[PDB]
Amino acid sequence: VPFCGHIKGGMRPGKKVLVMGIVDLNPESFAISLTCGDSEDPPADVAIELKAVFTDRQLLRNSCISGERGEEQSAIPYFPFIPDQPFRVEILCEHPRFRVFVDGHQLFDFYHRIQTLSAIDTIKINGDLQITKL
Repeated sequence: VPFCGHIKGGMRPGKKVLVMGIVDLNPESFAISLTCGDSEDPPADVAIELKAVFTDRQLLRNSCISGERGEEQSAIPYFPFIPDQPFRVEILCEHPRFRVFVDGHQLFDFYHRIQTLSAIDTIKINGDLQITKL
């Protein structure tokens, strides 16, 4: 059962989504996604999915439109999440892309695949973490 939070008005240039939480002691993974609506059984389209996989220390990004996954991106300077450690994730919506910050610094960009930004009105979170803010 994933957490779903509504984002009134959806995304738009300049809007920033903030997620703060604490990684579990022996995490396997977690995901933070912005989606269109919060439907689960017909999964709602995912504009951007941030998936932290601890075994490989990878932070994978992708989208899902009509069930089709896009190109998976993984390039990062370092894996920012540490077991049992607090983290801050901020997703800034810019015209051509989302710019993602972790603990206050830009880590990567994710260019828009789902073009109607206002339809991206849901934040979905699930996995091995405890959400503390937003």
